[PDB]
Amino acid sequence: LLEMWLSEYERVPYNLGESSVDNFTLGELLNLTGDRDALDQLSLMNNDTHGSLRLREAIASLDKSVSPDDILVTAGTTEAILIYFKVRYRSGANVVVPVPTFHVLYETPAFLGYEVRYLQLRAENGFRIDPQELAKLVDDNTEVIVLNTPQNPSGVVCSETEIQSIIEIAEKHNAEILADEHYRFLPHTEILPSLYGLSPKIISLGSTGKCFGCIGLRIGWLIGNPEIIKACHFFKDYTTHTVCVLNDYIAAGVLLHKGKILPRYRQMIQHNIQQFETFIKQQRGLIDWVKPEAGTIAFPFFTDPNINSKIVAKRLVEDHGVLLLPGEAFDRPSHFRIALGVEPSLFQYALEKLAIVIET
Amino acid sequence: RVPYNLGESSVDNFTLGELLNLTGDRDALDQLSLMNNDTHGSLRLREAIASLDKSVSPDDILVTAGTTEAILIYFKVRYRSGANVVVPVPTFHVLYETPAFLGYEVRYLQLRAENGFRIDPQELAKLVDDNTEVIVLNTPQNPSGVVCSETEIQSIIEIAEKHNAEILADEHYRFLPHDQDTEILPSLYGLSPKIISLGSTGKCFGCIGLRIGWLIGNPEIIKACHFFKDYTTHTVCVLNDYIAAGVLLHKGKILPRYRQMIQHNIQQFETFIKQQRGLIDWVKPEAGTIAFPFFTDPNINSKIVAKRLVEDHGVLLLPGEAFDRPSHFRIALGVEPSLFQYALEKLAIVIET
Ligand SMILES: Cc1ncc(COP(=O)(O)O)c(/C=N/[C@@H](C[C@H](O)CNC(=N)N)C(=O)O)c1O
Ligand SMILES: [Mg+2]
Ligand SMILES: [Mg+2]
Repeated sequence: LLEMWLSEYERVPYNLGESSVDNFTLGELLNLTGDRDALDQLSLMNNDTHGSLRLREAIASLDKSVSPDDILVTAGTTEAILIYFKVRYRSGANVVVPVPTFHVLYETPAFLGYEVRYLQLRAENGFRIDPQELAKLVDDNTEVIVLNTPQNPSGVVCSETEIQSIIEIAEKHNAEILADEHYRFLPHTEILPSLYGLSPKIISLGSTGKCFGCIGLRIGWLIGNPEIIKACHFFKDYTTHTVCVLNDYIAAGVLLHKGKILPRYRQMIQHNIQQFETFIKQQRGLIDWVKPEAGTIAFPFFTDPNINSKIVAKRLVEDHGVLLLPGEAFDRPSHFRIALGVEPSLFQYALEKLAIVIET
Repeated sequence: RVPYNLGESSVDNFTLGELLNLTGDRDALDQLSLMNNDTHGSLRLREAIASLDKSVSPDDILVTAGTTEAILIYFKVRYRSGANVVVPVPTFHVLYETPAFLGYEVRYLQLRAENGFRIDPQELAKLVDDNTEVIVLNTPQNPSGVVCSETEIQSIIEIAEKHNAEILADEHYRFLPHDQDTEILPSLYGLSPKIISLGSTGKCFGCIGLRIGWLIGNPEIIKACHFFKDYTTHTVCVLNDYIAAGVLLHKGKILPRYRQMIQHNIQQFETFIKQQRGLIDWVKPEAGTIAFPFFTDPNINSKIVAKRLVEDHGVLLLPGEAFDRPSHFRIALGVEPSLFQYALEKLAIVIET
């Protein structure tokens, strides 16, 4: 459903249904990172099968708990999720996935034969993970606990105490924690710290794609102990083998020049959060949300349980060209996902047309 | 990481600037948006691929991150319990290892140098069940260089269609025939509805690192592979996509240099065979970037000779034990002839001991 909507309306002029920020052109990004003149001397032979040292050092430099040898660069975290769950699969294993979340986090394990146990997060509870309700789902057969923080679609950041309880549940059942830290670069602190150092059972996923305006580079990474890195590196030979030295190199300069990129998008998000709080006040209780704390998305809802966002989302895109992602893509029919990393004129235009559809 | 690597199956790879000076796509890259690429691959790339064969249309193609991803997705969607796949060996290890990870039963068709590493269709038909879902047809062959003949293809088509099995034709090296007349080998995709074709610019055009390949099939297999690619990489970069498209559109500015290097090295290796006076032989390759010669002495272990060669001389050959052919070794033809000749003289020195 997430792919059904975002592909059918990929070319609409007012697209708020995606989770990436406004993407650069290659020339725009190179004017900020300064990596242009170095590209022509890059060899088109196979890249380092872990990713180049330049990229792994830039990733490792972000956290004192991370060293360059802990990192395996992948073609987005979509590949990293696939290889990680493949390596961890055994017969009779289950995984715990809080939902709403990115569909790949529970659909890939289902394809691989895992038993998938869902922890339904709810807006009434602030989309927060209750560790006593999480502890009900964790077996000795539970091998992976998915921890998407900042959350897609809600934007909720796990608190330090929530993390400590989840660490305790995982270590008790000897389960690993797959911490998808995609949106750590856009707090609403400069960046959120990685969870990789907090427990030996934590494996971290990261990427430049959503936060830096370069989703198309297809660069992600996995952080883990040497044994899980060796096992994932082995199986990546049967997925894509390597990523291109150019994508690798361009993403490295992005992280090394994050100060030229992330603040401008933070200001863009902060204005749009204000624009949506204005919209919530004007709607007088019809629209509410769990306020997001970090990332690129929000998951507001109609307070009337009868309204289907898909019906409102359909009329909005056909009559006005404005795309919102209906919450059915997350099994939350009253919610909808809205993109925060867009130009505020575009964000406000969408609210103005959404108001028109609400009236009529 | 040794400096004199003849163990790879790619040709001498360009730098990005060297490749762009031949295709002319440099100035166009800066206006490309870093939003998601077309989830089928760009039209420019899919049209450039389709233009190579009259049987291929732009809508038949799914661009992937190398054929490694195409192999993974194709075998994944086709898997069912009790299925088997038939793999002629020696071949590229992914062609039988990925189906093994996915739960397929793998039936190996042993190819032999005595028979020229050619496919025996009557012995192949002994391996094909009603449970056989895929028949792997890597032509030109890695490592031998063998090109499947027109009659061999029709026999394989006959066995597959009789048992309702599909044919996975890994046509990676179709861009480097060794005969002077034809420029590139034709795609097998038009010959039967059971044929799914894999291609790539990587090994033949000196840009293996771009990670660009493609899969060709009927709309249901294209729709099914496109669906599962959402769980592998979703898309390939618009930049790599765009560069590979310009490579295909300017193949005439690229392939001739590699053709001359391969034939020059085949000639140098034929000279080396004459000097060795029967100790070295090979099935002469017909197309591609590699050869699979062997020692005629049953006592020589290529792994030992390859080991001494790389430690004392810095020259890497791929020992045939990697293909369960201990007397063989794989040597790269797409290197500079001066490097190819350096390797032969040093391999001769190692042979004298
Ligand atoms: C937390 C989180 N982790 C990982 C990924 C995968 O993104 P990536 O790491 O592979 O770039 C996403 C992707 N969110 C996008 C979908 C992609 O844009 C398209 N679908 C695939 N790429 N499979 C969206 O939800 O709208 C995500 O939100
Ligand atoms: Mg560090
Ligand atoms: Mg055509």
